[PDB]
Amino acid sequence: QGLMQFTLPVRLCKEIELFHFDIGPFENMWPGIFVYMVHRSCGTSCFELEKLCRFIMSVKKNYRRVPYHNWKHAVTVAHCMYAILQNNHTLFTDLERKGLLIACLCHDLDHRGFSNSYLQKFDHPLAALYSTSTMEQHHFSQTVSILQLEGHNIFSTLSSSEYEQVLEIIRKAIIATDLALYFGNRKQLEEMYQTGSLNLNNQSHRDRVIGLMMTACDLCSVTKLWPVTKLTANDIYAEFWAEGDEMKKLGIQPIPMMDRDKKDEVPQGQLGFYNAVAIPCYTTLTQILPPTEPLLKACRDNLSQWEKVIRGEE
Ligand SMILES: c1ccc2c(Cn3nnc4c(N5CCCCC5)ncnc43)cccc2c1
Ligand SMILES: [Mg+2]
Ligand SMILES: [Zn+2]
Repeated sequence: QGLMQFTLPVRLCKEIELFHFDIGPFENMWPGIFVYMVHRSCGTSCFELEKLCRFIMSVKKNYRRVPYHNWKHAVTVAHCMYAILQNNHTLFTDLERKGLLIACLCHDLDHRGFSNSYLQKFDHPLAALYSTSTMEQHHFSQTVSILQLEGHNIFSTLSSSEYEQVLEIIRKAIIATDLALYFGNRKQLEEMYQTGSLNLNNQSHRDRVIGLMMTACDLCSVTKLWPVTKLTANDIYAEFWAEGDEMKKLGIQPIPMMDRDKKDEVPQGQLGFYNAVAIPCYTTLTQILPPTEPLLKACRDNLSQWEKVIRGEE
């Protein structure tokens, strides 16, 4: 029917509302977690259940078994968007609620565990098709593909216009997950906020703010309980070191972040990353959207955990 509420066990029903929720090690629970979130974030109405499930499963099929950029990441990034949307209920459009959780689930579709840099140095065909934001244009493209499979059009109820608006929100959202673009995006959002020019009625300004949300969900492994934060950092380094290995195979010394012989330098690299990227992201995000403050506090706690690791205090 449409009298078919999804529900979660008590500890999950309560903790899922919190920014620092971990979706856990039971792969088979993640789909239902996503639907739960769509239904609460959007409504039981916004998507035909049978179509949703078929889409979610095809998206899952199209994530690979890489250590980090995998289906678990997909659903983790959707959950942080869910927490932001639920703490800023009245700021977002009907179309924005629909399209943003879907953008997040799709945002790393068919990722191979290599940076856009590697694609470019290897001379991968995707580098020729898409010169900038290489994987990000691929992920958008794979999303549109899965939307076009029979029985997969979860947007079928929208008007011709709604449809192009929602697919334009997803495309920008997914493009924004390219961290090379984050720096300029946040610097402009910072000056807009501080000269008071920021105006959520300017589509151009919304666009930037959704981009920043996108970066903030994407990095949300820096906002978890220390033991999640630490064990997730291992997964991302396993991709970085394999890429370092492949750079070496093309005859290129990798940066030390990616050199698995320079493992000692992880803790100081996380510091640099928290200082250069994460802290500034969640800072500007908290200024624009005050109820997202717990992501900043959690990030700062984790920074301080990484300083303890350097000081040999663990
Ligand atoms: C720009 C890009 C990377 C930089 C790095 C590399 N670095 N380290 N961690 C990450 C990362 N995750 C988020 C997920 C969990 C752990 C951190 N996502 C992307 N790049 C990362 C170090 C210093 C400055 C940087 C500037
Ligand atoms: Mg990505
Ligand atoms: Zn991602």
